[PDB]
Order: sequence, then C-alpha cells, then structure tokens
Amino acid sequence: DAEGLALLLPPVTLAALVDSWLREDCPGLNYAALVSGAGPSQAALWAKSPGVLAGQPFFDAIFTQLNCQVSWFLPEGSKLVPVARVAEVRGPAHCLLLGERVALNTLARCSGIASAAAAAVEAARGAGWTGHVAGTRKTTPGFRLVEKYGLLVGGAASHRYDLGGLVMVKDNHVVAAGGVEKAVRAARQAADFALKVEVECSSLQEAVQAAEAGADLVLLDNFKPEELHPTATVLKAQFPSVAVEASGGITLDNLPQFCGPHIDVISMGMLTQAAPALDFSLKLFAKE
Amino acid sequence: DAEGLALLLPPVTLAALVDSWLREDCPGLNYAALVSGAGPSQAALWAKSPGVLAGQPFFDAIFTQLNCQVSWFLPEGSKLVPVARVAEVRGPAHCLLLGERVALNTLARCSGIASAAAAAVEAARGAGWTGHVAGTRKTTPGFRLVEKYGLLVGGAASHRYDLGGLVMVKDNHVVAAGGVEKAVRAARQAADFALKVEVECSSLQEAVQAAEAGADLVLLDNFKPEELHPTATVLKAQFPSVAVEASGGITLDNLPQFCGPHIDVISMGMLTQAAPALDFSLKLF
Amino acid sequence: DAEGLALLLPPVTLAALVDSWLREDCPGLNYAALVSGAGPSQAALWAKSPGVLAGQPFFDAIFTQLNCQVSWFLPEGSKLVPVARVAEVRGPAHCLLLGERVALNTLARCSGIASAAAAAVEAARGAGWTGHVAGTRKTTPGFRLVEKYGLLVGGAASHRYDLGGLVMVKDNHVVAAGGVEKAVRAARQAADFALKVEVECSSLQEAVQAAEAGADLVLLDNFKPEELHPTATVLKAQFPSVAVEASGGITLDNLPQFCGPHIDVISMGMLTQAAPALDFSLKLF
Amino acid sequence: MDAEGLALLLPPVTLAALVDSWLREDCPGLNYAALVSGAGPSQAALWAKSPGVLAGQPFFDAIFTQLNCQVSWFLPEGSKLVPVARVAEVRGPAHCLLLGERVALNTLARCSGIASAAAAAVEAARGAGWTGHVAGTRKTTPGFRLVEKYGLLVGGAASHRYDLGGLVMVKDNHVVAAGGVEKAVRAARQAADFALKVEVECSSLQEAVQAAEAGADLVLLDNFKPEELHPTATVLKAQFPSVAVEASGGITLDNLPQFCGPHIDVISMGMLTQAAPALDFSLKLF
Amino acid sequence: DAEGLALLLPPVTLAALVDSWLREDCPGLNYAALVSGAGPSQAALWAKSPGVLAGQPFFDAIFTQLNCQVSWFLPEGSKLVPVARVAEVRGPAHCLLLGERVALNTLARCSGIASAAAAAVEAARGAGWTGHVAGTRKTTPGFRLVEKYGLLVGGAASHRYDLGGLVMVKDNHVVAAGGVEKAVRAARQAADFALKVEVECSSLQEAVQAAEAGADLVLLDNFKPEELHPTATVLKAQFPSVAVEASGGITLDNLPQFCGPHIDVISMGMLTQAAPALDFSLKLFAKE
Amino acid sequence: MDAEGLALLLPPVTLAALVDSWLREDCPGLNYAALVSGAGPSQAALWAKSPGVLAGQPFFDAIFTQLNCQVSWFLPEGSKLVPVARVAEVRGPAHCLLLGERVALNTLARCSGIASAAAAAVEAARGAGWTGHVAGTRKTTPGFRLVEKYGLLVGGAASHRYDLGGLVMVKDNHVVAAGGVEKAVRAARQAADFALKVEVECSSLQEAVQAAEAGADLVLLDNFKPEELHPTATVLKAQFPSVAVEASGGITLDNLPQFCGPHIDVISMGMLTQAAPALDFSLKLFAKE
Repeated sequence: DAEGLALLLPPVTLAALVDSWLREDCPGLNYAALVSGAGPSQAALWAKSPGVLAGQPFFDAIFTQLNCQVSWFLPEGSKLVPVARVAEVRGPAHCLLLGERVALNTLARCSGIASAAAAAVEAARGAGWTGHVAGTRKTTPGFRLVEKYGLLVGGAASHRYDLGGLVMVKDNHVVAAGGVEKAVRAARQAADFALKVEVECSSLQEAVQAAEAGADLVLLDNFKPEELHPTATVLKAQFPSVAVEASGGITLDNLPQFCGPHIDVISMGMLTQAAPALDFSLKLFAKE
Repeated sequence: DAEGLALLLPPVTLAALVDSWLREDCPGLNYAALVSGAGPSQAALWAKSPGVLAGQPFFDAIFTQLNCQVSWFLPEGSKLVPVARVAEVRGPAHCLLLGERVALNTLARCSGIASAAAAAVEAARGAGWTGHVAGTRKTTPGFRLVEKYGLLVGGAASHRYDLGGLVMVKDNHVVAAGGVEKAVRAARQAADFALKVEVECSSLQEAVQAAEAGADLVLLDNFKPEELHPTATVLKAQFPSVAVEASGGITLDNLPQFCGPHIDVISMGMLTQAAPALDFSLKLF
Repeated sequence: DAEGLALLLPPVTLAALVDSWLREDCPGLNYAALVSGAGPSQAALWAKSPGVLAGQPFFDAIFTQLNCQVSWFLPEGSKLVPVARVAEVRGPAHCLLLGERVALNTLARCSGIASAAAAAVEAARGAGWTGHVAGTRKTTPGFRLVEKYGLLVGGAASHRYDLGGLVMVKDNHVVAAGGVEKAVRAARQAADFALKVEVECSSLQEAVQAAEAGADLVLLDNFKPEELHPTATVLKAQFPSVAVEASGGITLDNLPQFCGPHIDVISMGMLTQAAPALDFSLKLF
Repeated sequence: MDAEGLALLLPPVTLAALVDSWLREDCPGLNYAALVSGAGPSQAALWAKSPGVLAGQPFFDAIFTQLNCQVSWFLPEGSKLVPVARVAEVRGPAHCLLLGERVALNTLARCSGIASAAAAAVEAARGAGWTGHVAGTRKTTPGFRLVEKYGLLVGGAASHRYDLGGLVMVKDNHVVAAGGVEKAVRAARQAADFALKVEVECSSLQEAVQAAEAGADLVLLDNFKPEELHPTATVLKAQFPSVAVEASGGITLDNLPQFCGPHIDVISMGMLTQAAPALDFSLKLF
Repeated sequence: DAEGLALLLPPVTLAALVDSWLREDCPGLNYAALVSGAGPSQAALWAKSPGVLAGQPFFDAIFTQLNCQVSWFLPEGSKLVPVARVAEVRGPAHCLLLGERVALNTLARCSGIASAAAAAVEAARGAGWTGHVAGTRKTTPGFRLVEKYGLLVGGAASHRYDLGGLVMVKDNHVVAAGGVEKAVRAARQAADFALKVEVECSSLQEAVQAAEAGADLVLLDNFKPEELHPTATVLKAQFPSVAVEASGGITLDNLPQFCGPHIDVISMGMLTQAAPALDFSLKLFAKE
Repeated sequence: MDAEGLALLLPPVTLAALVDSWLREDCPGLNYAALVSGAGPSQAALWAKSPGVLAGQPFFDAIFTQLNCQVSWFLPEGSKLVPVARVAEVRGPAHCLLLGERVALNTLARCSGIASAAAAAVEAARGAGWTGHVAGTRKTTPGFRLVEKYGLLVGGAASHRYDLGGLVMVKDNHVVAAGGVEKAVRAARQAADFALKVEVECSSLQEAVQAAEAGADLVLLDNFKPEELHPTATVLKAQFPSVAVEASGGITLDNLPQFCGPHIDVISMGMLTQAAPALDFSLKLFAKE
C-alpha cells in the first residue's frame, strides 16, 4: 500500500541525503534570501502532469531541514489529474524558496518513475499477467533510494537493490569464471543460505545449466517473445521451483508480449533510465 | 571544444563523488567478486544508441578508483552511431565488474543529456539563431556536476548552476518582495558588483518593469512565440545592455519558434528532466 | 578459499574505514613522531596466540595509508603456532609506529573471530555435520565488515549481514503484526522475488505457521537439542524446501548436540560477541 | 567519578554522528522489515539476562532518540545486574523500535561487558588492599573507543591513555628508533613540554632509572614477574618519589592481586577491553 | 541591514560547520564536564573591545547544537562600547562550557572583520566616495562563510566568493593564455551569459585590451593613486559600461587616496588577513 | 623541536582530508577559469613579500599534491624570511596550479604569520633572559587549529593546550560551577587521574594555594600586573616547588619582558593566534609548455 511505503526510509538516511542536496544547490551564501525576507509564508504545490504522486517523504524531509511544514491534500501514490492542488508548504519565505527547486526536482523524478512503473503494472495486469514488474540497478548514481522508492509507489518491485543483495551472475561473470557451471558453483558458495543466486542466460541451454547448478532465478535476457515463452515453459517443467525473469528491450508498448504464465518477473531498465520527470510548481501566494 | 571540457572538473571533487556512487552500489561485501576472481581482464564498451558521447572523465574516475585503466577510441563529444565499439577497460576481473554498472549508469545519463543538448543546438542553428541554448537547475539532486558537464559536451551553456551564481528573482520572490521593482532593488543590493541579477517574468508588464529596474537578464517565461518576440524587441531597443532569455514550454520540436534576433538565451528544462539515457554495455572478453 | 576472500572488500570502503580508525587514534598532532623520527625502518609482526590468521587486507590498508609496505610470511587463514614470525612492515619509523596499535587491534580481533569460527566449524565437522556454521548481526557497531570477514576466513558463513539482506521476522515483528501468518504475509510481500524471508520461531507451532505462510528459512530459536531435532524432522517432512536454522544458547562445547541431518544452518552470537582477541606484537628491528 | 555523572563526558554531537554511522551500517538502504511491523505506537521491555554492571545508557538513548523513540530506565547507570532484570522500557512507532533494536543491544552488551570486567578487576584490587588505579589501554576495537573507554569508567576503572595526543608514550619501539632510552625520553620531554606527561615502557630497573632521570612522569614496568616488579618499584620510588609507577603485561583478574603493591600506582589491563564477553540483553515488544 | 543578513546562512550549512568546530575542540571525552556538572546555568557574554558586533547566527548555532539558548541584548551589527554585557547564554553547565571557546573564537573573528570593514567603509564615506569597499578570497581556509558574513555586517561587499562565481582573469591566466585578448576571449566563453568576467590589469594598455574583449570589470592592481585615477578616467571615457576595481597595498590609512569618481570597487585583503579578533568573554555566573 | 622535523607531527591522511575540505570550499562545482589557462605543463614561483618566519610547507605541499603538482622549496621550514624572496617553485598542469594557488597562499600566509609572531615573542623572552616557554592557547580559528598550532611550533612556541582532551583546564567558569576552587580541583583530579595534568586559572595567591593543595599540576595566574605576578609566583613556588606556574592575560610582544621572571614557567599569549597578521605571499606563473 503506497501510503505505508514511507516506513521503508530511515529518517537519518533521508536527513543526510537531503543535506547533501541542499549543499549542492547552495554551497555558500543564499543571496536570494535578502529578496524575499523571512516573513511567514504559504506556497501551493501544483501538479501540471498526469501520472502518480510519489516522493512525499523526501519532499517533507527537505522542508523539515529548512524549518517549513507541508500539508498534503492527496495521499502518496495518488493519481494526478492536472492541474491539481497537491499540498501547501508553510514557512519563512527565504526557507521556502531555498527548498523549492531541490524539493520539486526530487518530487518530479520520483513521481515520473512511479508513473512509468504504474503504466507498466497496468499493461501487465491488462494482459492477465500475475507476475511482478520490477526495476533494476540502472539508476542515477547517488539517487537510487528515491528511484527505487518511486518504483514501489508505482506498484513495481524495487528488486535488485545493490551488489550486497542476491548474487547476480551475468554474462561477464560467466566469461571470467570460464563457464556457467563454474560461475554458478562459485555464486552458490558466496550466497550460501542467506542470499539468492540469479543467472543471466541467453539460451535455453544456459538456463538448464544454471538451474541444475542451483540458481534460484534464471534471467532470460534479450529473448524474442516467441523464443522466451517456449524456453520458460521447458524450464518450469524441469525445474518447478526456479523463478524466471525476463529482461532486455522491454518497453511499455511491447510489455504484454513478454507476459506469460511461466514468467515470474519482468524487469525494465526504462522505468528508471527513461521516465520523464513530472511537471510540478511551487507558488508562493501569501506572505507575513 | 568538447575534449577540453574535462579541465572544468577538479580531481578531488570527482573522486569524492565517485566514491559515494561506489558506496551506494556496494555498501558491504562484494559477493560477486568470488565468481569472477581477480585475473587480469579486458572489457569492450559498446554504444547501442545514437547521440553524443559524454562523461569520459567520470567513467575514467570510477575505474581509476578501482585500479582499472580505460582506452578511448572516440573523443569526448563524438557522434555515436550504433553499434559502435568505443572503449576498452582493463584490470582485475572483479574490479571491472564492480565498476561496470555505476560507470555505465553515469555515461548513459551524461551522454543522454549531451545528445538532447546537441539536438537542441542543431535545431537552433538550423533556424539561423546565434544565441545560446542553456540548461537550468532542474537537475537530479546530487548529480548536477555530471548533468551540467553533459550539457556542455552537447554544446549547450550550463548556465545557472546553483543559488550562489546569479541572483535569480522568480515569480515567488516578486510576490514575497511585494513587486518587481522592490524585488529587483533588493536583488541588486545583494548582487552588488560581483553577481548578475535575473528576473523571471510571466508578462510583458513584468519584463519591462525588470528591465527598467536594472536587471542584467530578463527571463521571459512561458510566453507564446508570437508574444515573445514583440516583447523582446522592445527590451533590446530601450535596454540594449539587457540580455533576454526565453524559457517555459520549449521543446526540441518548437524550439525554432522561440529563436529570434532579440533572444539571447533559450533555456530548456527538458534537456535535463526528459533526456532518455543512452544504451551502453560493457562486455568482458 | 581464505586467500581469495580479500576480493570481497572494495578498496575505497577499506580506505574510508581505515582513515576513520587513524583519526580516532590520532585526532591532532602525533607528538610521538618526534621521538622516533622518519628514518627508514622495519618491524616484525609476531603471533603470540594459537588460532587462525585473519585480517591481512585491513592490516595492509592501514599501512598503505601511512606509506608503509607489508610482506606476509604466512597466507591469510593460516594456523598460528606461537611465537610465529608472520610479516615484516617497512617504512619511515614514525609511520610504522603511528599505524602499529590500530593495525594490531584490527588483526587481533579479526583473527580472534576467525579462530572461534574455525573451532566451531571443526567441532561441527567432527560431529559429521555438513551444514553451515554462521554468524549473526551481533557485531561491534562500526566494525561489522572486519568481523564478518573474520568469520569467513574461519570457514563460517557471514550470513545475515544487515537489514537489507533478507527479511527477518522476529518475535517482535510477530507481536507488532498480530500473528505469525500476518507477519510472514507482509514479509513475503516486501521480500518479493529478490530476497528471502526468515522467521524466528520459539515453538514447533510457530515454525509450521511460518513454513505454511511461505518462509524460506525457519529459525528455531533457543530450543533444547532434544526438542530441536524432532521439530526440524517434521518440518523437512512437510516442507522439504524450507531451510532450517538453529540458534540460541549454542556454544563451542554444546555445538555437536545442535548438529543433525535436518539442521542446515547453526548461528552463534558467541563467534562475534565472545571471541577473545589474539595476542600480536609489532617490533622494530 | 560516580557512574550516573559519567554521561556528561559524552558530547551530544559526537554521539549523534557515531549513532548515525551505526544505523547506516545496519540499514544502508530500504528497511523492508518496517512493512512487517508498521508504525503503530509500541512499547518494548529491555531485559538483562547476564550478571554484571549496566553501562551504555547514553549510547542506547542516543540511538533511540535518532529514531524518535523514548527510553525510561528502571536502573541507574552502573547498577549491578541480577538476571533476569527489567532494566528499561522503550516507546515509539513499532518499526523505529525494531530498527534500533540490534544496534542498541549490541552497544549496551559490549559497554556493559567491559564495565563488568572493569568492576571485577577494581573489586579484586580493592580486596587486595590496593589503593591504586586499575586502568584500560588503547587496545580497543577500532571506531568503538568512545564506548569502550566509557564502559571502563562506569566499571570504576581509569580510561587512562585515550589516543596518541594524550600523554607521550615511549615504548620499546621508540627506544629502538631513537637509539636509546635517554635520547628517546629527552625527545619525548621536548614534545610533551608542560601540557603533557611522558610515560616510558621499561623492561628492567636500569631502564626505569634512566627514564626517571631523563624526566619521565610515569614509568611503565612491562612484563615483570611480581617478585621482580615490587623490588624494582621500591628502589625507583626511593630515588624518584615524584615518579608514578604503572604495571602491565600478562595481568589477569586472577593474578591481579599479585601485581598490587604499595609502590605501584596504576595497573593497566588489555584484557578489560580485548577479552570482556558482551552481556546478554534482549528487547521484547509488548 | 545587518539584522537581516542572517537570512543568507542556510541552517544545515551552519550545523555542519558548527559540528566540525566542536569535533576539533573535543574529539573524545569531555573530561571537564565532570568538574562543572549538568546543573542549569547562566553565563554572560561581555564585549571588552570597541568595534562592531558580528556573528550572532554562528554563536547561536553552536549553543543550539549543545542544547543551550542565547538571549541577545544588542542587535547584530551594533556598535560595541566596552565593557558591555551583550548576551546571556542558558543551559546545562557542561554544555555552556563545552561551547564557550569555539563560540567566543567565532564571534571574536567575525566581529574583528566586521569592525575592520566598518572602519574602511567609514573612511571611504568620509572621503565622499559612493563606491563599494569589498573583501577578497584571502580568507582563512574552511572559515570563509564566517569571514564573508563579517564583511557584510561591517557594510562591505563580500564580493568574489569562490571560483564558481565571476570568472577572474589574473596575471597568471594572462601568462598561461598567451595574452590579455586570448585570456579574456576564453573567460567570456566560459562565463557565457550567467557570469561576469573580471580582468586584473597592471597597465592602461591591458585595461583597454580587457575592456575591448568584453570584460565586465577591470581590476587595476597595485597602481599608485596618481596613476590609478587618470587610468580609470580614460577607461570610463571609452568604456562606460565597464566597472573599475582598485586593489593592491590599500590600507585603512591610505584608502581615501584610492577613492575617486571613476573607481567603483576597492578591495582590501587586509580586512580578512589582518583584522585583529575582538576581545569577548563568557562568564558563567550562576549554577543550579 | 627543530623546525624541519616538525612536519612529522602531521598525519598524511589528516592533511589530505583538511586540504580536500579547503579545495571544496574554494571550488564547489565547475572550475570555469581552468578553460582560460588550459592544462599545459607550467611553473610558478612562490615569492615572500613580508619579513618573518616561513611556516606551513607540509600544508602547501599537500594542497598541490592533491592537484597533481610538485613543489621544490629553496628554503627550509622555519627559515627567516627577508623580503623580497623567491622561496619555492611549483610545477604542474596550468589549471591545477591556478586552482591550488589561493588556498595554498592563504594557508602559508596564516601559518607563517603565526610562526612570525611566535618567533618574535620567543626572541623577546630570550632577550629578557627568560628560560621558560612561550605558549599558544585554544584561541584559534575554528577548523584551522592544526595549521595554527603547527605555526606556533615552527616559530619556537609551545602548542600547549590543544583541545578539551589534553589536560583538564579548570577556569574561573568551572570554579563557579563547581562551587569553589577546592571542589573544582578535586573533581578535575578525579577526571584527569594519572594520564592527564590539571591546570587551574587563579586570580589570587589564595586561590593558587588552594589549587596547589588540591593537587593542581599547573597554576595559571591570570591577568595579574607584573608587580603582583612575580611575588605571587615566588611565594607559591616556595610552598609548592612541583607546581608549574603559567602567566596569561593582557600579554603583548611589547610588555612580554615584564611578565618574564624566574618563577614563571609558561607565558601564554592569545595574540599569537588572534592577532597575528598574515604574511604577504604571491605565486607567479612564469613558464608554460
């Protein structure tokens, strides 16, 4: 449930992230503060794009660091129907305007990702698929927490978060280890009981090797849909407990083709690499 | 010149940024290192998208922190025509694979922005415009240095970098100050001699007030082209020291409509907010 | 293989950790540097305790930050038979002596943990058990990387590393959620496909609920051995894909009693909470 | 001094940064388990399952304060622990309590384990009729020194040498590097000037005499047998009444009384920080 | 207005700075805390030097981090007539005494700089000059925010803040670029529309070259006053839009000689490099 | 001790972190001016334009090392400067030299300004026939203490009290909070134990006696007139010859000899760090390619 997802974000982690963002945008003197002064002010947050609202905890944490308060008129995960009054921000005018750009940039990107995730989830559901749409590690460096949180609000799985999560054996690992069996054997030893092992496979031959070697997940990468489903079918027949992930060249438009009864996970780089930010503005309307 | 832009980036700043990205992607043990081992290896960097290559100094910095070396086959800012082999990375296998994702993520986004900038610059040039296409502060939090560098590689101006660079008077500042004249007066006091003052104007009226009050730059925001140019015409005529910037609802497709002889700068939020990342892969061989 | 484990540790992570340790031990002026001077020097590292050598990469990283070099005479994971010559460190005298205490403190604790892990692994093997001895999150705050690395060198599984690794449903979670079924359902939703769910069970009845709700691992906590094995037996019979962990009151002495064919993992807080540091010294020669 | 007053030694900003690093270590990204417990206002009881001395309240409090939780203590800092004891209650949103749980217990367990060891050593020294100070050393877990030294203090031991900026310690290695005791102590005395003491690690009576002659404030008689230690300290004290004598090396709880004597001022023990088992604590939501 | 200048300082930036200063002064245990105890206490801040009071926001931030409260009896920028009771600080005794030294050190230097700036501004005004007295980047490393804020409280321009502000072309850049025209052309390309370009000139010839190539400011460096004013006059005659800055060997005593109708800015390294700290003391007078 | 050996006091990791924070302060984002100079291999000369004492080479070097530049010094650390002197060369890519320039010169200028003030005070004390130590205090620029204390040492003064973990300083504020000199010193002595000294700030013979009786290692006679200072120190040293006596408060270079006497061990001066003008240095690029 989108409203309960904020509990995932430790307050100390947010504070440090928010502080680094404010430092980036104002490393020294805030000259513009002299223009607005410190009079108690109110600003309206407007949604000018359709999509899904995501990023309230980051938006809040920015303004909290600046001694401003936010009242939300729509819950986290709400559908946005522009032009929508989303929230009021209240505080000293210079603080409101110091937080403005960082807060809007954060909300815009978080929401843009949640919107893309929601559109993919809807397309998958419309296709009658009961698997999970998932994101990837193809996130903006330093900004992963916000992007993965956005995926979650949109109803996608955050999935592989970092290199300390499940042990991912890619094509590159196979080359370095000298074969699928050797690579998976090593991965299984490293993962032990606490972590899953996933193996990126380019053919059915590779997928059977991976499964026989104890992979928890087999990632069928850059298959054509007509090859994907027969491969997954055969795999599920022989290894019923192995999960199947599809990835590579999947878009919102072709997503239904990758949906099938033997695919458990569909991961999409585009959800984080190519989701346009939503258009939000913050308008100061009263002061003193 | 794109190849000289890397000089803008202090090595200590890059190192700290790069370290934070590596910490994000691997906060504890790198379990996958045990799969590849440490054998000396090589990987080919492939460009799978058209556009402009940008972000070599960040890609290099990442691998340097991981004791790997990079040989580039194309200069920074070169056109990418897929599928193109663009670099080789050398080092211990586990180090190559530890840097892979962060390095690709960085290059993809920097290049995505450079590509959008170059398309905008080309459209403006095709329109016969001699002004500057510019970016904005609508950048991903924590990632501004990379995004601004990407704009520069693509031939756009980085323009307003942060809140300490020029004193920007926006709609909000006008409301808070109680009018354009009062806001600009205060901004000029604050800017003194070292900083410029820019004023965001939503109307002809505000634009004229800002010029008359002594702003260095007047930003004509969300004008229709048919209103923009007549407004800019009177500013250049009566205030020839003022720089005129256009922004708001500008896209690659409509950019030529915003180009005109009295417009000096066109800033586009889309160059950083809506530039799809390019497709790159790194393949051990 | 113990010698290959160092690949798990990113060099940038080590450097930051090491820098914080040096800052802790010398926050300002290093007055004692004026006593020794900067003359090129050598020191011998002596092992004065039996056990397993662990922590070379950290020891090395400390001295590297101080522009000193280490030559090891025994591989990582070696049995230590006192009094053993283990390594030589070379560099300016004051640098050797500035690194000495931090390096010895680190090696002593890493090795003390590896020694305890190796003893437990040996006792389990002597009992004919083929499961994995494992550590826990009961580590010294800020020092987890070293402690977990030590466990690995000793042949134990590092196991649960942090709160992002598998979703652990404890007694407390059960209370908060209002029951095992509700807790595990929520955990399974949060874990999705990428993470395992483990459930801490105090009784046979909780264990079955956890398995029925789809936990990947059932942790049988603070069972007597005579209750543990019958419980695990039924679990494996009815839920063949669920892994069984035993924990709670397990010591080196009683470990063989907790070993059985239906126990997959045995985790011991004592390996990190009560492993005495080994005795090492560093002597200029 | 008094255990309850020792928390004043800890600056709140230093604690906050330390606590933040610990929380980051335990949860670098998403806290998935938060979705299991939810955010309902909750309470948890802190239980002591080991005998010993309670130490580490300020760190325990700081951890929970960062997580917007409140702690009520039912025993003062430095209390004897008689298990199974109800030590405290913690209140807050369920997920915040459970996020702080492990880090808070790990910290309290180790701090108390060290305070317990220190208290046992202090008691053994007092039972021997010795009026000197039991002290710790710089043999602490890297990054955790503040907690370990605070734990020694709560147990009634001296924190003693805290870091390399505190008193100029001339060890064996310095003597080798400087080319002799006299040269090393002369240099140390120049570096220490008026603000810092000089201590010299000595392996014989002759070295101790040379060190005292050259102006050492403390002479550390290292790895002496008790039968050699006391005659050495006696002679030293006769010739240099102002010089403090420290004994260290192979001292344990069991043999501590043997190292106690009228001419020993300080007994330092690496074991108090290197070999003190953590106490068993649990935190149980109710 | 001096009282409004605190708005320039973001609270998160201050907190981080203040935290580093407290860490510098007490990296481990605060042994002296055991001497004073934690009893609620009060301490009076006394000004023992004449000058201008500056640095209240930093002083406050220090004590705020230590859970102490400050009541000021004089506004920021006030003239100090010693011996004057200027604030009271209240909090736990050990907290007051932990913040004492860092807080006094900060106020003393910020006020010393504000005092020097005010003296220079007064001398310029007494000379009938309407230009701006300015500081420079000749600030104590890590302490620039405090020093530049002190300049402002004293009525001087902070002026060039860092290397991300206006593009300064110095002697060294001219040599490296191979000439004034080349250097200024490059600087103008780098500065684009957002930033000004300033050029340090040692002759009239260089000043004209700079102005012709599009410099916004010409800095006439280490001119004798008798050479300075004729040079500025000719420059303004030909390039009316160009601002003229004078610098080099300017002191409080000789400042009026550098004042003239064609000089816009006078920058003085001495305002930050050679301003003696003011004498303040904090006297804990009550406890319990 | 010897000025050239003092750099060993400074851990390389501590310097690197400090230096990095200074560079970040001066250039938080893009270094626009780099495009003006380019990266061609260049050389610059460091010129001393003020008399005094050279101090701060390790910090100056660390700044440039972080920027991949190298420094050749023509004078040792602690050398007397007699302007105008060309004292070093720096080599590196032009943009790196010019990026480091201002921070390096600001650091050297202040370190040397303090070293110069310290050396002047030491010389005045020596000219007065005094064998005690001239010392600094904690009245240092926040965040810059390492440089300033290092500067004092190069100038021949004692760094002395470095921070709140070094010796337990009982000021008049602590006496008030504790409820009296004896109570404050007893508490201080308990906190200091064997590892730390206790110093007590006293405004009278009577307080100094109480402090010494309670076990103070140092008695700081604060803001005494010289005519009261020496008789007080004399009488106190008689009774407590193991106690060291420090004088402070209102001491200047000009009046320093009046505070010098046979029963004063340490003279601390806030002015050495609070009122030492920075020296004038410049860095002039003379070669490129």
